[PDB]
Parts: sequence; C-alpha cells; structure tokens
Amino acid sequence: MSIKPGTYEVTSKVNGLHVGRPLAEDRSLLPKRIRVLPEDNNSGNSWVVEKDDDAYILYCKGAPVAPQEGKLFADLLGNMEDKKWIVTHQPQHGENVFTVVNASTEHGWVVPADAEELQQVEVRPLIAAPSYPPRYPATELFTFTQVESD
Repeated sequence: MSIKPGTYEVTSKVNGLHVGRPLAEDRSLLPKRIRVLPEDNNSGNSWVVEKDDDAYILYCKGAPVAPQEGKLFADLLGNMEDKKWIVTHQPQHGENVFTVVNASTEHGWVVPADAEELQQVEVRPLIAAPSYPPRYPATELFTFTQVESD
C-alpha cells in the first residue's frame, strides 16, 4: 500500500469530483462532513498526508478525518477516535489510484455510485471482485495527485 507523505488533491473515481470540505461551514466545532464537491466549490482542499507509524493521518483544511456512524468527518474538537488509515496503491486501476481503509475499524472510504454534489463520503467494509489482483468498484477508489503545498 503506502503513499508518500505530502500534500495532495483527492478525487473520487466514481465522478472525478474532488473530495473535501466546501467553502461555507457553520462556526461550530461539530465534526464537519467530508463531501463530494462541485467543480465550482472545491478550493482549499489540498489534503495533507502524514505518516503515523505504520499508517497515515489525513488532514482536510487542517483537521484530521475519522469515521463516525458509517460516514467520514473532519474532527474539529479532537475527541474522535480511529484517525489512522491504510492507504494502498491499486496500480491495476491507474498510477495514482488508492483505496483508503481505517487501520482500526477495517472500514474504507466509499462514494456511492449515485452520489450527488455535496453528499457525504461513507466509511464501510470494502468489497472487491474475487480476481487476481482484486478489482475494486469505482465507489472505493480515489486519485491522490501530489501538488506542491500552499
């Protein structure tokens, strides 16, 4: 698996849309949904990927992301558990394509095939064709494209 630590733009293979947080959110410290974004509402969504021992912590607009009740959020308060992710290259699906699977829950990022703009990214057990290598549905695949920073 693994991925080089650094700063990345992330898109869903389902629709090519960026994943992250939109321009406008409440001023609360409530966990913020990570979403499929419209093309006109996706700036400031270069994720930071940091190695964390054997896994990765993934920051969107400076907050680490974590699963809760089967959905993906940015943790603004800091009390969310399960912040480590296994990020694995799936070269059979393209050069910069990855699955993202929680290191503790074993559930991975999923964008449903019929996701709408602004819909929240899910976190579910991943499924794959029993082929060699396994072939993942696009709903579980993400393109991580290294940027510079900001």
